[PDB]
Amino acid sequence: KETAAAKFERQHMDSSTSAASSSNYCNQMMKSRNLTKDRCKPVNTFVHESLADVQAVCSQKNVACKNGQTNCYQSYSTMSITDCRETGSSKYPNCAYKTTQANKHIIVACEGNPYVPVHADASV
Repeated sequence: KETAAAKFERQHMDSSTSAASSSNYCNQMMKSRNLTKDRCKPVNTFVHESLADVQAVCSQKNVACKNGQTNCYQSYSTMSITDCRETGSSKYPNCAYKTTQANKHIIVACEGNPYVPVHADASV
């Protein structure tokens, strides 16, 4: 089994690129990060910042999570991110995604020791 921290890293970290400069970015990333196995993950965000920068959010602005829990944090600064969302033409195993690059504040849920991100709770 994958640890919560490791899963967050695989699903949401992409520090190798400063931004998604192609419409095929999501199709490639969703496939390579294994998010289209057995089924197409409907929505998923990738953050283009260092892992250290994202982990640091766990000690930044404490905010409520969508579910009401209180272990969520909002990044003080905006970050380069790419949102991936299935398109109408998407049909597993032939998943299709729209790539939307943007700069926004990320919101993550943190847990453990070390206290690190374990869930992506949107972005502002």
